[PDB]
Amino acid sequence: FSYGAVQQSIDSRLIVDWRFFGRTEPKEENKLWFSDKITDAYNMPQPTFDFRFPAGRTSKEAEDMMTDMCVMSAKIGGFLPGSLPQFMEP
Amino acid sequence: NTVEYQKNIDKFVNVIQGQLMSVSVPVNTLVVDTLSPTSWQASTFFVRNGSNPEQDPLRNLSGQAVTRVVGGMSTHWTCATPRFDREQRP
Amino acid sequence: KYDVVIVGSGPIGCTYARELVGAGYKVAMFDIGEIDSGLKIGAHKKNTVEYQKNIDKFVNVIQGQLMSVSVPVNTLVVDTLSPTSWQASTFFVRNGSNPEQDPLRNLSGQAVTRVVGGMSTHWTCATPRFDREQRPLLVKDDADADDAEWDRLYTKAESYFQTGTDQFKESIRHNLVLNKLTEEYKGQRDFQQIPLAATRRSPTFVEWSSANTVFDLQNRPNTDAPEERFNLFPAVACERVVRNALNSEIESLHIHDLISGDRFEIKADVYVLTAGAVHNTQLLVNSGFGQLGRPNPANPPELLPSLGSYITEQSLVFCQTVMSTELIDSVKSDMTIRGTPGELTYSVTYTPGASTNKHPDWWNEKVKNHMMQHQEDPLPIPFEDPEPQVTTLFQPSHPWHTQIGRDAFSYGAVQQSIDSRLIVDWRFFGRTEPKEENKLWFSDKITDAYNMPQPTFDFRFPAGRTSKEAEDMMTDMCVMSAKIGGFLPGSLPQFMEPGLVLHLGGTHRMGFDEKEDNCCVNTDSRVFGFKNLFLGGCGNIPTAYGANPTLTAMSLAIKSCEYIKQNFTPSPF
Amino acid sequence: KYDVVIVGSGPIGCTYARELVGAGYKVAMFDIGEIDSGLKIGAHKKNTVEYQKNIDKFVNVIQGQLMSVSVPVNTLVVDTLSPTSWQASTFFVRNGSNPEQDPLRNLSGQAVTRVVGGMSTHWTCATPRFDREQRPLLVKDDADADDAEWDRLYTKAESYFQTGTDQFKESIRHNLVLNKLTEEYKGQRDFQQIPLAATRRSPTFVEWSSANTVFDLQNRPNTDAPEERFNLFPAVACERVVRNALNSEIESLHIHDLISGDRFEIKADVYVLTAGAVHNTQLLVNSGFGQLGRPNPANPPELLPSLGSYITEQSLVFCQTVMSTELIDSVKSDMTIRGTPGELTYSVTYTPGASTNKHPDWWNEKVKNHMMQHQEDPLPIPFEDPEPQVTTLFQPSHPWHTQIGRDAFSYGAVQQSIDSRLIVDWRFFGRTEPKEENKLWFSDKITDAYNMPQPTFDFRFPAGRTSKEAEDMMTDMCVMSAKIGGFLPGSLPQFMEPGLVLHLGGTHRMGFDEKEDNCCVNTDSRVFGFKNLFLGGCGNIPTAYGANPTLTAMSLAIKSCEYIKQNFTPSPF
Ligand SMILES: *Cc1cc2c(cc1C)Nc1c([nH]c(=O)[nH]c1=O)N2C[C@H](O)[C@H](O)[C@H](O)COP(=O)(O)OP(=O)(O)OC[C@H]1O[C@@H](n2cnc3c(N)ncnc32)[C@H](O)[C@@H]1O
Ligand SMILES: *Cc1cc2c(cc1C)Nc1c([nH]c(=O)[nH]c1=O)N2C[C@H](O)[C@H](O)[C@H](O)COP(=O)(O)OP(=O)(O)OC[C@H]1O[C@@H](n2cnc3c(N)ncnc32)[C@H](O)[C@@H]1O
Ligand SMILES: *Cc1cc2c(cc1C)Nc1c([nH]c(=O)[nH]c1=O)N2C[C@H](O)[C@H](O)[C@H](O)COP(=O)(O)OP(=O)(O)OC[C@H]1O[C@@H](n2cnc3c(N)ncnc32)[C@H](O)[C@@H]1O
Ligand SMILES: OC[C@H]1O[C@H](O)[C@H](F)[C@@H](O)[C@@H]1O
Ligand SMILES: OC[C@H]1O[C@H](O)[C@H](F)[C@@H](O)[C@@H]1O
Repeated sequence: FSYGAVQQSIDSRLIVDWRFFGRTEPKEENKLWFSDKITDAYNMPQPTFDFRFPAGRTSKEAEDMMTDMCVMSAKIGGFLPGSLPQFMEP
Repeated sequence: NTVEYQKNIDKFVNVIQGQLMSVSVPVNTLVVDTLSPTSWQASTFFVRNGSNPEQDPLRNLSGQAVTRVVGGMSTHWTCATPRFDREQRP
Repeated sequence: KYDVVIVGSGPIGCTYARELVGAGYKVAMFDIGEIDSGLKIGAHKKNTVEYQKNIDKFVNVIQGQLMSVSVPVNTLVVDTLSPTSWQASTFFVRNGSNPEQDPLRNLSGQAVTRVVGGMSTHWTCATPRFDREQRPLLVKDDADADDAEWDRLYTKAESYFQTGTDQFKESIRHNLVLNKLTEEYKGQRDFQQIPLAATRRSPTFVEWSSANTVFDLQNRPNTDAPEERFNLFPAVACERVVRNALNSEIESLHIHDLISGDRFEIKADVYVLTAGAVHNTQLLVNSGFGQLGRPNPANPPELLPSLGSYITEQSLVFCQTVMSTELIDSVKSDMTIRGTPGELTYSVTYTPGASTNKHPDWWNEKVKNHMMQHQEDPLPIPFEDPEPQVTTLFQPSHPWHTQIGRDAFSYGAVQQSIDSRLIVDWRFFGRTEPKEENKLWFSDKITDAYNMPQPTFDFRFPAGRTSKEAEDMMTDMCVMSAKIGGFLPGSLPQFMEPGLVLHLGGTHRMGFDEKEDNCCVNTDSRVFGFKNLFLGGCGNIPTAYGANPTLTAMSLAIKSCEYIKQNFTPSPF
Repeated sequence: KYDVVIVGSGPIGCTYARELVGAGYKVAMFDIGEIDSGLKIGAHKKNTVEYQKNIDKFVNVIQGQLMSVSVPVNTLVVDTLSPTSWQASTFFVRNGSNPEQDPLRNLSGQAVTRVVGGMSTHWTCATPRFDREQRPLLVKDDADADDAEWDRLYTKAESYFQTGTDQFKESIRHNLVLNKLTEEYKGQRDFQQIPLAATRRSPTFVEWSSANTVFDLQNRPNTDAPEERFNLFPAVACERVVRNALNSEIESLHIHDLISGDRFEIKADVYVLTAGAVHNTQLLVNSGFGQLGRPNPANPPELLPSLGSYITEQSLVFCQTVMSTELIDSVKSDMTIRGTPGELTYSVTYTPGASTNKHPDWWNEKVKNHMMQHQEDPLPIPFEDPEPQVTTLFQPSHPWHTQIGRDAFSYGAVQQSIDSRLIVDWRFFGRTEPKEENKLWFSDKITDAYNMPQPTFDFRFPAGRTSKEAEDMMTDMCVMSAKIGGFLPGSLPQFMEPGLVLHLGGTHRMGFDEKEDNCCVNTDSRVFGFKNLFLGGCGNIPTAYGANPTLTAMSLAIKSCEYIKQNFTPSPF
């Protein structure tokens, strides 16, 4: 599951991917709900999210996780241009 | 699991992308101001292209997607199956 | 106390200075920007040896002094911030954006330049005349007298700018393109060099004209001009002209000295506003002309109800092409080649004067020398060959201006993989019908960087002829460019962002009668009702035009100066 | 005939002018570029009111005067040309590219600036001292005497540049970042303002220093300096110094006047080359020092065999962050808020002097006023609050320089969707071991735009410490930046193109003994063997350094001038 154009200029044998996954506190306010008006392609109530990563531990850990990936990946090699350290779309 | 995909693994991302249908796409507000004067041109950012007017673009899981095929998302998944430790587990 | 005060040191303000300082008036000029071009004040920034050796870097100077007029509130979604980062709940008013602006009815590319010399320190120097179809009338009911008057004025403007049509005549690429287009449209269209405000100094250096050419902006008296009186005051923002209670005369100009921070009033006999099509309108609105704030028809303006309405901006289409194989081969049609490049025996020859040759001897000599001296190079065009500067001017059957060549104002990353000698730019400029509904107005709440009412556009290209022509113009550029070569990937045919062209007109438009012609100044560029207030620049131009407007604006300024000299007496020295 | 001739009008050349014109020498200075900064000759281009109101446009001025040193032949494949377009069969030498250059062993970002004032007309003004670890010795075997000598020199250099550490002390954002980093590294690292060659004139205007600050470049004698003798000659390319047959003395400087085209010889008692780290080396090689052409060890140079070897350039890493929610909320920690924004009842208050307040009253007043006056704005930081200017200087345990704030030299499209007040830039600069194999050399075939031998690099970051530190530096920037906020998408942590940093050293390096220390100039910056030839600039610096080098180079120039004044007598006036 590559996230951008696959590069061809650096030998694939040298390339190592890094994915770090955080945990998220369950919060009442974070919701999946369904429209009473708008429908999806199968004529069913349209899904709608109301979501943010919780403040507090979830957010603190997510940024510490980012740092940890920078620190650990550096032991193997430097970043590949075009695949620099980033949060992925929610 | 085809011989062809395991000889051309960099092409498998296309199978994944081809069966991830976005759950909730907010109304688009990108400005295109280089249309030809003769082309039909919007006065507002109206509800277009199957977008969901209920969705707040700033409180979304924009990357959430669903797969409608026999086997579900297990026809494309990475196959990683760790146990949860106590801390993560109900 | 001055005889005349001029707001703005661009080429139109310098027209007024040239004429009035020369006529013995005591003149002051203010500019909100600063001296920026070297010791030649207000000169073209491209006239350095370094820029003419590195012309692809000049786009940076242009971009560095185009400050966007009206930027709508941004609504781009960034959803990959870290959870710890401060995150917006709304698309609030950020980064100096203008909340009044509808992003869909903008001239997003419109920009202004605040430097001594104005936009003439970076402009392309193209100075065509308008034909009758594009030009406001200066004489009613007498087409020959109107023609003779505009000829007189344009001739004088051409002298001030040092306009010529021959500076590129020794370019191979220029004449290659020119001749092919002449042959292809034989007896349907005429091609010539773009008329250019410039003087060639050497085969590799062109002294491009500017405001400095028109008037050198040195204070006077000085040794070269001992009986003249001129003072330039840079870093001075001019904010308002004060009207008498009769609205018959301006009594002072209120200024903000940007270096001390202090505000002052300046008295003169005559006031001239040459701050540009946007900033003249801003100053006037700030002075109680027109209407401040979002247009509201239920509240008719007291003065100049047409100010800021009927605005015009040109449609612009662009592409670049890579020269055809056939055209390249034709460059070397007169050569005989023996042997193989790089060997002792290699020989490229031609017979000078030979009646079968397609090209003149000077061309043939250049090509021969290039091929013998650079036997590793695969093209016949010399490395220092100047660019094309080609036009077919606006005509009823092709009602757009055209510039075909190499322009320093590149619109994207400059490519390096295709040889620059093969590349030809195409820019076609449409005319736009003046319509009341198309407006430049100024916020009564939001202010700009100089604490003045924030400019806001309400603009669309008119339906009907304007829109039909703009799309026909696009097609015409595709059809014509194909005669020279195919499109360069990365520069495919496209409309440019509205206003990028910077040919805005009609913001303080000219005509014979304020009411009947929906206008702000008369044909002496005098503001209706006011004895001593004159406006100069493209804002005056009331017509739909496709050609570049500056020469026309200067011609009107010349005529306005004739009026001034005939009606106001200079102080004794 | 002059007493002293200086090649280059950058800040190091102006150091020589300042010292020697002041000491009563008859001085000429040549610059290949032209006067470009307004009436203050050689001044900082960012000192206009317009640029300080539109700082995001200044990157264009920088880019417009960085001309790439060595561009390898391009091999990008364009396969979507029209069949009719002329099409290459090979990747031939196009567009001024350098066929000598290995694209994989380049400093592709290295660039040069040819304007009066040199790169000081655009620079950031950061002027840190080097600590012992980064600094060449000026006194052997006596660390205290070495420290005292560098202190003396740096103190004088700081006065010439008007270096200070307090210009940003009234910025909220500055102190927010500064204080958080101090707290987070409590007793492991020290933070302070970046020392900056600048003087604040108002809360919204900073007069940034430049070559003009060091010496105003006005010709002399003049009314302010009636007994001084100085002439500046712009648009003059200096091409060679002529050696006597003994290689003990320079006899003339050969120049090319770019405006007439003519060549001349200039005689002086003393010759100083301050053309920059690249162009000093070019001129010297063109003059028979070092070795012309691709290095060939089998042909040992006659003179200065170390010239062009041991070159150093810094690794540079960069990112931007978006301020944390926690830091933003902390700005308004002392406020009590009642009511809701936008209503008649809304009230933001603090108690001045209250001992429980976290911030001084001036901060609290600013925040109170912003929140009450802009109740639609969601942030507590005032709109005109200046940027951070934060550093933790190089130390053995973190051997890189750091600049944390807002830099006018943006590296990509400037984003508009995140509020600029939230954005903080991070630049970490590594030191590079000097290695014989790392070279700047000059082609014996290919020439540049001024008809001089074409510069070519052969460079890689050394294996071992340099490379280990550069990657540790990257990590350190990730770790430290995270304390302030997460990364800005579009500006994620990255190494910058080699040489973009423009901190090139060691090209004509300094030391005590030509042979033992593999060097070109001694500690008076005198070229070994030559009584009257001196070199100034970062090319002198022989050490591995991470901090910005200009202050150090100026300090060496000061010392060189002491030598000159002690050994050459000025002509009588
Ligand atoms: C797409 C993706 C998913 C996973 C990974 C990688 C990629 C790119 N990797 C991965 C996963 N999980 C792991 O534990 N480890 C890995 O390495 N991914 C997620 C995993 O793929 C899912 O968690 C898993 O399949 C969930 O299984 P499930 O609960 O059985 O759900 P599925 O979505 O797979 O299948 C549901 C199914 O029902 C259908 N459908 C949906 N609506 C209806 C209605 N209304 N009527 C009838 N049928 C319905 C779908 O069509 C679908 O087939
Ligand atoms: C930027 C641009 C412009 C032109 C071309 C190319 C580029 C990239 N090429 C071109 C042009 N026009 C042509 O006819 N042919 C060409 O090939 N371009 C437009 C041309 O450059 C303008 O039409 C022309 O300068 C207009 O002259 P002007 O009416 O004198 O106006 P300027 O904007 O040049 O100067 C006005 C001036 O006043 C100042 N200022 C603004 N506000 C104030 C206030 N409030 N107080 C005091 N001073 C004020 C500005 O700073 C400026 O210098
Ligand atoms: C461009 C850049 C540079 C610096 C920073 C930022 C940017 C984007 N920031 C910075 C710098 N250094 C610091 O210590 N701190 C900062 O925050 N930058 C580098 C600094 O700008 C340079 O180190 C400095 O000017 C070097 O001074 P110099 O040794 O005087 O050299 P210059 O290149 O400035 O001027 C040399 C000069 O000579 C001319 N020239 C070149 N060749 C010739 C020949 N053949 N004949 C005659 N004249 C010649 C140039 O035109 C130039 O003006
Ligand atoms: O960007 C559009 C521009 O293109 C050409 O350079 C024209 F000469 C000019 O008048 C115009 O402003
Ligand atoms: O682009 C790298 C630059 O970044 C900072 O602005 C530094 F001050 C400067 O010395 C350097 O040249």
